[PDB]
Order: sequence, then structure tokens, then C-alpha cells
Amino acid sequence: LRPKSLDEFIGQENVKKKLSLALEAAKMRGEVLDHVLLAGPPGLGKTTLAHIIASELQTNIHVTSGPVLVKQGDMAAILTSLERGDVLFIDEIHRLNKAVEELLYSAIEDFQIDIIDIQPFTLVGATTRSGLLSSPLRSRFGIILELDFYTVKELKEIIKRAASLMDVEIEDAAAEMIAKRSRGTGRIAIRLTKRVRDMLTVVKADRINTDIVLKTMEVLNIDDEGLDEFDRKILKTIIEIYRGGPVGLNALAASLGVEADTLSEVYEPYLLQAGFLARTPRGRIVTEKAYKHLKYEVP
Ligand SMILES: Nc1ncnc2c1ncn2[C@@H]1O[C@H](COP(=O)(O)OP(=O)(O)OP(=O)(O)O)[C@@H](O)[C@H]1O
Ligand SMILES: [Co+2]
Repeated sequence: LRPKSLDEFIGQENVKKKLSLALEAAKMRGEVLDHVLLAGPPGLGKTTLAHIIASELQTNIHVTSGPVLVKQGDMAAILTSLERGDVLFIDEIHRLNKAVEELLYSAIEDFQIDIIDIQPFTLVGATTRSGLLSSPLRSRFGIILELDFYTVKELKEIIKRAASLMDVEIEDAAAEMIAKRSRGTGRIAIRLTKRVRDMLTVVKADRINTDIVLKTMEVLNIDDEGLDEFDRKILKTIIEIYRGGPVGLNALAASLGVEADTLSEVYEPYLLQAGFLARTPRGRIVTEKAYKHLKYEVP
């Protein structure tokens, strides 16, 4: 269900125009595209854009991630398999250990490594937050693209596109409802569309309407604000256990039984954006909107 070209990519206007300028120019001159850093919460299309970059350049893409490359030998094998103009896609690039990291940095300064010459290539890194990378490495990317949450309108377009490919009809009103509950994320909108499609199948309807969407949301436990089970657990934990905050990230993560990253990089971004949560020097706090939405008496 992923697009194959920038022209097929819906949303992320700021990112597309910047990337398109560099991409088209590099192609016209037959030059190797400058290194690109994609940053933003999960499900926004960073991986999708990385593949588009290689396809537009008509080169090969090599997918990997920091957590995987633990020993220099692993990084070496990849770099040496790169053909001129190829794209080296490193997801979770900020998770590269000193060893492999130093090796990669070296290959991008003169395309050559020692425990071996490397073919000119384009490093495309992806991270949940650009600030997570070390000062040195980040200074190597000539193109930094910060993805933002999609607007309801863009999500609706994505939802309509997804439905079309799944051989299912959907009413604008229904598409709008799903978009409003997609937490600004394209991946979520598409997955909710697949689930709503299942409801259409079971109820034997001719097209997706608001009724069908509502029924699906009830089954998936997604509220009118698009919040899921865990989103509500985060807010309720702060409200009940920490009296609304402030509560530190490490303390909140331990109470929830999840890694700190899952909160700050995966769930918190939308909660902050939508005004359910706020960050202070002393820690996270819930807003009046969170109390109201979850029906907790405003203290
Ligand atoms: N025409 C399109 N069809 C499908 N998805 C599209 C389209 N145009 C843009 N997108 C975006 O591409 C993403 C596709 O979802 P997917 O789960 O593949 O994301 P991703 O690239 O893995 O995310 P990330 O790497 O940022 O975590 C969505 O964020 C979606 O909005
Ligand atoms: Co802290």
C-alpha cells in the first residue's frame, strides 16, 4: 500500500518540496544525492520516503537498523556491497553503537574504510527525533527532513486511497471520522481503514458509513479523540498515581512497565500535540483537556 514516487505521496508538503528539489537536481546531473536525515514519530512515512528516494534515483536500497549493526564487521559487509549511487537506509540511526558508528562516519568522509574503498552512496537515516543523533553525525547530513503529523484532510485522502486499493467503497463522512481518530498518523489511518473494512465485510454492507466506523472503533476501543487503550493508561496513570504530575519520564515508564523510549518517542508525541499532555522541567503533566476527556473531576 506504499507509494512508489513523490508524486504518489500524500501530505508532508514541507518535506516533499525540499526533498524533490535535491532529488531532481541530483538526477539531472547524474550526481550522488547528498545524505538525508528523516526525523519524526513512527508511522509518518520515513521508511516509505527512503524507498522512494532509491526508486527515484533508480538505485538499490539497502535496509538495516542501528540495533542490528553491533560489530564493525556487520557495517563493513554492507558498505562494501553498496554500488555507486545506492541508498543505505539506516532506521533508528541514533541507536548505532560507537564501533559501527565510527566506521560509518569514516565511510561518509571520503568513501573508504580500514578494518577497503567504498562506492559513492547516499546515507538515508531515520530516527524518531533528529536531536537523538550525536553532534558529529548529524552535521554530516546535508538534507534534514522533519516530518510532522498529518492534517485530518491529508489523512482522509490517504484513507480514501487505501480503501480504493482494498476494493471497498467509503463515504466522505466515514473517511473523515477515521481520520479524526488516526492520531495524525498515516500508518494508523491505513490500519484503521483495514479494520473498518472487516466490519463492512461481517455486516455485509455495500460501503463504509459512519455507523460501520463507529462499530469498528468500539471493537478496537478507540475513542472520539483517536486515543487507544495505552494512550488512556498513560493519562490515567499520571492522573491517579501521580496526581496529574509532574512526573519524570523514567518514573512514569517504570510504573507503566514499558521502556522510556516507547513513551517519549512513540506515544507522547501525539498526546503533546493534541494537548492532553505537557512537559515541564520537573516532568510530564496532564492538561485540563485530559481530565475532561477522560471524565475525571477537574481538581
Ligand atoms: N499514497 C499513499 N498511500 C499510502 N500511504 C501513503 C501515501 N502517501 C503517503 N503515505 C504515507 O506513508 C506512510 C505509510 O505507512 P507505513 O506504515 O509504511 O509508514 P512508514 O514509512 O513505515 O513509517 P515510519 O518509517 O515513519 O515509521 C503513512 O504515514 C502514509 O500517510
Ligand atoms: Co527525566
